[PDB]
Amino acid sequence: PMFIVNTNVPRASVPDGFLSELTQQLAQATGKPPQYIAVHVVPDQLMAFGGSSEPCALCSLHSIGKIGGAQNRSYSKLLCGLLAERLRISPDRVYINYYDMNAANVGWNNSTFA
Amino acid sequence: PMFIVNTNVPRASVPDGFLSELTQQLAQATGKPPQYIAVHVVPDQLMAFGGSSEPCALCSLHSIGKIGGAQNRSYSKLLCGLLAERLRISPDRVYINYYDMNAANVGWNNSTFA
Amino acid sequence: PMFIVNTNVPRASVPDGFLSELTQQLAQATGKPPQYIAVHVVPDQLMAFGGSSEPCALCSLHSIGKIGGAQNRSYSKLLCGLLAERLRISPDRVYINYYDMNAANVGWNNSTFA
Ligand SMILES: *C(=S)NCCc1ccc(O)cc1
Ligand SMILES: *C(=S)NCCc1ccc(O)cc1
Ligand SMILES: *C(=S)NCCc1ccc(O)cc1
Ligand SMILES: [Cl-]
Ligand SMILES: [Cl-]
Repeated sequence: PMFIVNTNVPRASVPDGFLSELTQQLAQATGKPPQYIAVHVVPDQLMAFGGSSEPCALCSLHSIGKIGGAQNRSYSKLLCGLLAERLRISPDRVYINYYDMNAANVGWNNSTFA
Repeated sequence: PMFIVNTNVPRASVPDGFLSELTQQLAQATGKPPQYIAVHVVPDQLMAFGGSSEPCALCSLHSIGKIGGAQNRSYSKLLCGLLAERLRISPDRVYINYYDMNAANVGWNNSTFA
Repeated sequence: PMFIVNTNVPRASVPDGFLSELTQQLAQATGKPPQYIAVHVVPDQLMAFGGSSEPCALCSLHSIGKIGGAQNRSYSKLLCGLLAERLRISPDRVYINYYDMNAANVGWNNSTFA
């Protein structure tokens, strides 16, 4: 998978080790090798959630497979947990968009995964 | 819905109250409660539209339902109108990508909307 | 099409002509006039790829048509080639997500392409 977080929380509030923690937690949650996992954190963003500029986050998880009703609930618990714990963002001010990608629609190293 | 706009217009050109207006107008357009609407504005971007660096924007609207032929035309008129009037971006230099999300693929508050 | 690249490469390492080069090369690759094509480059990002913070890129290509198994394999070579030469990114540290958009879900100039 690849995971992206966009947040209005300032850069300094992102803990050293946060990217590594996301990488390892996603490897465990998906059973994928950490070697292929990509993570991306974007702080200091100009955002509102419900018209409020309190801490919030907009996220996405793209994966080839391993996306579904029950799996997505488990990811959401895991990822909101991390965002609460590490960035002090309330879970009800987080959206996570899940994308089940066709392998032919993911390019890597001069080809696709198909 | 969640609405993201990326633009090369500088931050100083984003008027006070713009995120509030987007929230309010998207609530009216979709009939959804403003309390659930998220908005994200990213100025000062390195962008080109048709090989020109004149003011432009690339946007996305994700919604669970409320996405379709006529609805999307109505959203485009609204949102291009706002980008023109408030950010001084010509409508012919705006793209907006619309996404109809399955509730099972949207995480929020430690769970998903499924 | 529209092309977005997010990268941890610093802004000063992004050549001034990169957006125009991408525009022109994509126009040739897709058979579309360059005036239609939009490009967005986001440097200085906090990213990890396989647990490493060496230069990397996460990209997307959206297009109305011109997306499919063979076409995507070809785009991947084109884009890995440009990112490798101009941004000095190893091609095995690039992901490109491909999206085939419905014309009714792409807004432009107060309307949609449908
Ligand atoms: C997890 S193993 N990610 C690496 C493969 C991948 C899957 C989905 C997308 O969009 C990019 C890369
Ligand atoms: C508008 S009411 N948004 C809240 C629900 C939602 C819909 C779609 C996505 O991607 C996130 C959240
Ligand atoms: C290439 S000709 N792009 C212009 C039309 C377009 C296609 C797809 C998306 O997402 C935006 C614009
Ligand atoms: Cl699976
Ligand atoms: Cl086609």
